[PDB]
Amino acid sequence: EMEKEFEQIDKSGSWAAIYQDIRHEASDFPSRVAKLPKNKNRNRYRDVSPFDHSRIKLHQEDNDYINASLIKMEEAQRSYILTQGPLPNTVGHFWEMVWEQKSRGVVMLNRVMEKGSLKCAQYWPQKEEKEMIFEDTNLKLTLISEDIKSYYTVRQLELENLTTQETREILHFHYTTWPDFGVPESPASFLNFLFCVRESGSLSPEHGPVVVHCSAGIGRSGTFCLADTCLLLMDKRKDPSSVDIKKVLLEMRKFRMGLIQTADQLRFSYLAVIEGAKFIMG
Repeated sequence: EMEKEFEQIDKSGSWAAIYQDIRHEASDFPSRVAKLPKNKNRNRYRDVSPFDHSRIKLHQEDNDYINASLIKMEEAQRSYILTQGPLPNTVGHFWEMVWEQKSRGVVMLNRVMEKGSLKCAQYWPQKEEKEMIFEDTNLKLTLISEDIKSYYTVRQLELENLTTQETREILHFHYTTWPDFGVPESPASFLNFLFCVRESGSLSPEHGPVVVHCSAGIGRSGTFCLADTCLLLMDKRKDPSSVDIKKVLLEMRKFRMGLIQTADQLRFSYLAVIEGAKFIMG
């Protein structure tokens, strides 16, 4: 069981100790490509790089690099692309990746501005009539519709490969209310967000992996995937309580470093899964 296991840590306060064991056990893989100098402006944080083994490659010949990782959860049969909030110079790459990976959903867990600084570029159009052209990657992005809700917004976008004139509907699931500090108090809205992404079919294998990012693409991003996978595994397994969220996180950290940036985020993932497991079964 993992809910009793929750109190066990809450009462001992030892979330730090747990989370640090995760950091200590977490896999360590080369990120050669990320650290190459030409890609230095393709990274938002020096300390957040995709492993070479799991990194998304852009179908460019020059520089296939984007700071994005395929998290492939075999047991849960879920894939996610975790990426950083795009940079001014990588917005085109981000959409190229979306396109090339046949993603349906983009999940954004941060605001463009947080704590008075730009956490990522404004990489989607904010008004229907002001489409975005990404000339480097020959993509056109159009806001089609936007459903703004209390804790998150869902945007229908139209991504058009200008080279081939195919267009796809991309959903942009934008969680707008993660607090500037720490983590939400209840996971209720994060789960509604997750279930919203789920209900869209953006997590389903008929599509490319969902693209999820926050600023680094590991903190809140990790929390999103970890909760989704954990919940999906609880539905899939004969014994739901057997789902060990540390074990899941560690599996996910084989694909991208840093997933879950703090013990408070770890705690919240527990909360999210614990509370999420409840909701599924009614």
